Amino acid sequence: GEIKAIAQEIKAIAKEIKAIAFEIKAIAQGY
Amino acid sequence: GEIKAIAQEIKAIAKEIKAIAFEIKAIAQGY
Amino acid sequence: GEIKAIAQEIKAIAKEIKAIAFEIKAIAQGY
Amino acid sequence: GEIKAIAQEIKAIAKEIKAIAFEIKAIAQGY
Repeated sequence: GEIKAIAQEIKAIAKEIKAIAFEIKAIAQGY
Repeated sequence: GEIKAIAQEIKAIAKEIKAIAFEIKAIAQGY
Repeated sequence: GEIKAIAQEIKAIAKEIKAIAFEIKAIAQGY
Repeated sequence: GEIKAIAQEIKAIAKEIKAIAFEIKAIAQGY
């Protein structure tokens, strides 16, 4: 399941990105 | 799926990130 | 080649995201 | 690859985005 393992990692990174993006959005709005 | 399904979930998240990136960009420009 | 087509779309979106991210970074630094 | 290769290229780009997101976050916080 190599391709699934990589797809899994990608999905995990993508979720981190999305979380960081909302955090940046909040910082930007706050100032 | 399985890997099609995961690919579609990644694609959905990537679309969300892109949307939030555009929002951040507009907020950052406005200020 | 369904899975390749979706992987292709994902990669294209990811590149857009990365471009928008450098743009936001430049706006943030500029102010 | 092919789809493994594309998956690895997506993963690399996602890592770059995440890195730039952290940079943006730090810049935005600092100011």
